[PDB]
Amino acid sequence: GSSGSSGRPGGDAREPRKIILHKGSTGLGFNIVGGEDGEGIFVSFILAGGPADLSGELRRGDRILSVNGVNLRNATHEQAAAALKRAGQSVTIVAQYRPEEYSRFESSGPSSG
Repeated sequence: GSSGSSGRPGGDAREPRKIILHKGSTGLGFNIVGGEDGEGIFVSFILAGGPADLSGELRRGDRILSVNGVNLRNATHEQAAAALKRAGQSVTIVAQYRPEEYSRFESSGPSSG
């Protein structure tokens, strides 16, 4: 004998969440990084005015987990992209605001073109 009722939303935007972005044209309005020893994907930037921004969900620094329904937990950069090229209009980008990780990318090392 037991039961439960609905629950109101709180905060703590740390865990992974859903970010349904409607491909406007250029893309979802957000970049992606990673693809090294499956370290994990992470947003590099978020277009201003895009769906990733407008939606008011996706944010720079987030850690892309899956796209639509693909486990990119340990996928390369391309793959993480191919998942966006294989998507469509309504792409579900499940990322988790994790700046602690992206930090690595934030620092960024050398790069003599």
